[PDB]
Amino acid sequence: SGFRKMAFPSGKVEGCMVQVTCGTTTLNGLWLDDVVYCPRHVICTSEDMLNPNYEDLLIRKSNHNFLVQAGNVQLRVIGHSMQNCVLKLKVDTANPKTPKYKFVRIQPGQTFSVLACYNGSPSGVYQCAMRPNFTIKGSFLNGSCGSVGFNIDYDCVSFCYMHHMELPTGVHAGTDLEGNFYGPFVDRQTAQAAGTDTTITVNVLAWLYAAVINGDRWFLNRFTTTLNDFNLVAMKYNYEPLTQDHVDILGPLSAQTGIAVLDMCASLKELLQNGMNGRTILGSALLEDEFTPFDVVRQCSGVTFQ
Amino acid sequence: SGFRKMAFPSGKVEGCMVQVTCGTTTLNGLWLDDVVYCPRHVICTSEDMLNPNYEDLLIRKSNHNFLVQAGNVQLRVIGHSMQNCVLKLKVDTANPKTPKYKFVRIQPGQTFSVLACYNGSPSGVYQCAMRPNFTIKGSFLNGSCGSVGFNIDYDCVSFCYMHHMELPTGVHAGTDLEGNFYGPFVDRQTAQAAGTDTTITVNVLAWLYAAVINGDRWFLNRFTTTLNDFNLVAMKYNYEPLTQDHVDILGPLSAQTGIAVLDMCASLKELLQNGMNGRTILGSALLEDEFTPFDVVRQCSGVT
Ligand SMILES: *c1c(-c2oc3cc(OC)cc(O)c3c(=O)c2O)cc(O)c(O)c1O
Ligand SMILES: *c1c(-c2oc3cc(OC)cc(O)c3c(=O)c2O)cc(O)c(O)c1O
Repeated sequence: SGFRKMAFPSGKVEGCMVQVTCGTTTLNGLWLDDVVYCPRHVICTSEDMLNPNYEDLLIRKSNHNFLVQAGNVQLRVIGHSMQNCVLKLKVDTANPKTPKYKFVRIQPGQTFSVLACYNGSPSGVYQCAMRPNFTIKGSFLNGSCGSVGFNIDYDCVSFCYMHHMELPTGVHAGTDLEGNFYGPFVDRQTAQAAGTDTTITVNVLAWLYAAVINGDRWFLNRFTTTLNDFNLVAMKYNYEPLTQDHVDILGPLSAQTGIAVLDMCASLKELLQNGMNGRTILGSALLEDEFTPFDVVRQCSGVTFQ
Repeated sequence: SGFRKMAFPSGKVEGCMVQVTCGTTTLNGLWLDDVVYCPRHVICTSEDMLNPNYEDLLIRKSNHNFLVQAGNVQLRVIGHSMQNCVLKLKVDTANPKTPKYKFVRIQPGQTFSVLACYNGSPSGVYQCAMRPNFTIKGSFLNGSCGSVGFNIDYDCVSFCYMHHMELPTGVHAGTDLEGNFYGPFVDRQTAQAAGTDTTITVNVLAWLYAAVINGDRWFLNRFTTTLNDFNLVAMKYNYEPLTQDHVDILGPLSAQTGIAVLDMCASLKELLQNGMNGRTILGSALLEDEFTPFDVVRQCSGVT
């Protein structure tokens, strides 16, 4: 038994990571078919950080100003263009390791794996959630910009995130693979409020179901509640409101454990109002919100990939 | 910045995972050069589980009793032998995806990544520590037997663990890649005690340094302690005793942060005696012991 915050196997994404240099800036790019994707701030200099005019900066660049290196191989750049906040470099060779892939824009509270890379070289992989305020609590040292987040379905990689920046608060912000930021953020070095973060309620509930499946039961209380009553408590404790859609995706776990969703909500309500009293759940003293209901079902089912 | 429990990128190991079937038992194997490694209990039947005589059971098997599938393609087994608790199936094809590799036996408290596989296919990857009692806290679904644990040094994979069994407590036990179990365990379906686990003190200290590097400094004090005095407290809270070797390996973190090792020990001593009183460290309400000093340095310096 047990429960780990597992990441997706990263091999299919490892084969897509390249290094992109423009001027004196070097970061990570994603090479799929004959296109390399990377953050457009690769064209900034240290003098351009506070408010770059990306259109004017890019007009100064030609194809030969972009150095793209895949391992030891130098790729020939035959076109460049900007799509929102992502630079797209057309190269003259398709990546022979291109997996089946999609570009997806995920919802706040959904999870994905990040392949943290530095200067084109994979460093580590970890699983995380897109916070309700559209930030990531990652591990991104300088040189990790352009690292990507993804999910896998059997043999198809769904890319959902590209890392662009660390905010002054220490949290991380990025885009989908069409270059549109998650959240209100812009790619310039300024103070930017992320606004109130909240706890992903449906994920906490899923993790409580995981705990029951692993043999925990001390927090199962004698109460039930209603959706409206629970959401009164959720808002008081900066938890995301629960919808019937959330209740529906919790259905499989409720069926397996025999614990009606609103009963588990009542037990979560008691934990929020009474605290943990020094007790742990799945070894944790805080409530965990980086497992989606699907994540729990996958691990409990031993779902595998190519 | 930020600090995550990162696993190694799994691609080099993914290319080595195969499916091994003997009779009606199917589990994971590791294909390196022209050898496939898997737990020898693949040759057990349901009536063999309580006390298998593996030498007798293997004698009844020939090469054609082993079905190895790599992707959609059957590999021809041309030889078989038992090394301690691992079965080595010689195949007629060298794995073309064999990475540079070594087999290593790790120490209790060291960390590695596990590629959790079922029936030859990966489910996910996670970072873990070998507990001081030589067990592993793994993923949920039983039957990932033959999945491996590893570290990567640039392009070279150091395999250190093969999963063999879940103990009745649910924790995982396994071998090195020469088939020697970590801990006292045997590959039989019997009640087996793992004995007292302890917290990996040198790892907690490393993680406290990681917290200071990331801006959490509230637990620092200017109290002095000695190794002997610290260990008096650590033993009371079921922490592993700290040795001079442990102090020595924390040196690089002391050197980059400006916090002496014994100063961090005095900070941990106060944390154990006083508790955290509702405060968190790196977002955690409990002290984390699954980062080695080397792990912290790697992550904080961006090794790839
Ligand atoms: C990552 C970065 C990198 O670049 C930026 C650019 C910004 O505005 C143009 C803002 C911002 O917050 C930011 C970062 O946080 C950040 O990490 C820069 C360089 O040179 C490299 O190599 C990265 O990997
Ligand atoms: C994993 C196992 C598997 O096998 C064993 C065998 C044991 O003694 C012979 C003991 C033991 O505790 C044990 C396990 O916990 C365990 O998971 C069996 C099968 O069939 C498959 O497919 C595995 O992956």
